[PDB]
Amino acid sequence: HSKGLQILGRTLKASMRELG
Repeated sequence: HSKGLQILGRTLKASMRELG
């Protein structure tokens, strides 16, 4: 079910593309 990674591997990906 998406409700893990749509909260993790989405947010965490945006974070991994926002962080510096």
